[PDB]
Amino acid sequence: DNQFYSVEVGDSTFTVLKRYQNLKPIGSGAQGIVCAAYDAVLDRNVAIKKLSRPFQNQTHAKRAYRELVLMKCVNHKNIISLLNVFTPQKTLEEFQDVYLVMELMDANLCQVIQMELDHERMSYLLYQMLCGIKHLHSAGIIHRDLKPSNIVVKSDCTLKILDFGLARTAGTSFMMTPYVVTRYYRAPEVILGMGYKENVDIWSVGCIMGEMVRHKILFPGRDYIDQWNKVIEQLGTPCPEFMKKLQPTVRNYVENRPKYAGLTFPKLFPDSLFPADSEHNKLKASQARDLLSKMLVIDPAKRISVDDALQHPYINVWYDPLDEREHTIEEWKELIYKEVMN
Ligand SMILES: Cc1cc(NC(=O)c2cccc(-n3cc(NC(=O)Nc4ccc(F)cc4)cn3)c2)ccn1
Repeated sequence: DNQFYSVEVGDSTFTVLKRYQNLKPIGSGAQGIVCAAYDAVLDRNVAIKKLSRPFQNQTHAKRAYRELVLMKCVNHKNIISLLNVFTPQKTLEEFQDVYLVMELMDANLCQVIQMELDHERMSYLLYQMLCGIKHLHSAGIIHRDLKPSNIVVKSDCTLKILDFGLARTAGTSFMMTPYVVTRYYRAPEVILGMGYKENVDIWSVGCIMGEMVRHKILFPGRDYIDQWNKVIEQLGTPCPEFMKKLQPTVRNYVENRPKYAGLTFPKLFPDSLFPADSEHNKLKASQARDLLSKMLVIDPAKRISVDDALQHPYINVWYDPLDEREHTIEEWKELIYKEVMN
């Protein structure tokens, strides 16, 4: 008799619309609390994400509210499209949880990274990541936090970006909850608070590509100290021109780290990491290495744009012809609720 029904999945209760049946947890990855389900109405398999009391703090609130707003005003095949948004709660007073529905994909990008991929597959994932990022950039969306965990793929190698990243005109805080923030794919400008342009997300596409070839996180670490050491340890200390654009403090710290000449890209990503059996693969390896060498550049002023990357011989083959201000818990609960209810 209720339009909704509850089911305990993993550890989390899922009060969902009776149309969604046979709810199996994804776990990895997922991300947050994400389910697989069969939509009776649409006759297709969907993925259901539960946002638990998202208005509980500024961090959770700003992200949920901005992603909901942006999921509506964005339309691309490599960007998250919502099939449904709902709340089981009947009033603004009763409101607790938000449920976002999208099509079911088959894996996240970390899983795909672990696999031995060919140049056909590899350049197709990379073309799509850049297509998505180009679309976000045109909508005035500079991600800054692109990572494989928030990227999903289908068996046919079709890719989608699930989030809209770092809140422009913010202003991040702490988390009283136990969850890891993946910083490994963030651009040096993010690592060193610098001010950015569109190609801040290219660094991210270079870390991912690098990991597809190496099968190891390129610049790991506990924090930006550990991390920055690995960036300069491999690509070498940035040129004096880069230092000039830094804040006086950042500049002082950066200039005072032991200097490194840096490894060359054939030594960073040797021939052994790539298929070599044919001439085709021999050519595709040097083309692959060239793209990386242009994406993994500390100084943004020198690092490759999204448009130039799509016209790179490795990628180009796939070409086919309000309101970041502070609010309260009550203020946020309303902004979010009247966006669910529209
Ligand atoms: C045919 C089929 C496919 C299955 N898929 C999986 O097991 C699987 C594994 C990892 C990731 C995903 N996947 C995850 C999402 N969505 C999200 O992670 N987050 C998200 C969800 C909804 C939103 F509105 C926004 C973000 C999609 N696919 C599915 C399982 C069984 N059969």
